[PDB]
Amino acid sequence: MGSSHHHHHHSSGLVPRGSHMGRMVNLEPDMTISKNEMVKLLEATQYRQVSKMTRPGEFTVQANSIEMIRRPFDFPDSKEGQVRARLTFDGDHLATIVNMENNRQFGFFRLDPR
Repeated sequence: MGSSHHHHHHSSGLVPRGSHMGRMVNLEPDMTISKNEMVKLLEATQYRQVSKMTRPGEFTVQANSIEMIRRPFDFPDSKEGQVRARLTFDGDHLATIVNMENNRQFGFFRLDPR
């Protein structure tokens, strides 16, 4: 058990408010994204937010960004080494991504949804 955030009140009959799944992965700065869009990124890095992360298959969603560590994934379209990426929101919408190792700018971080 690590970073166990409780208070999971399921919306039994989520008719109002609208659809809120969001599941979207294509990291491309100046995109309008959420923990719920990147959620898939997070399901992709197969992780859940941490106070602090560093291992393959993590991320952090806390303040202005959704960070991440690409665990080795065996996808035909995506199979590489680990990367710490900084998905920084202009508040509501992702503005930039930064390679947290070099602190260089992104503008492409592509995942393979699943």
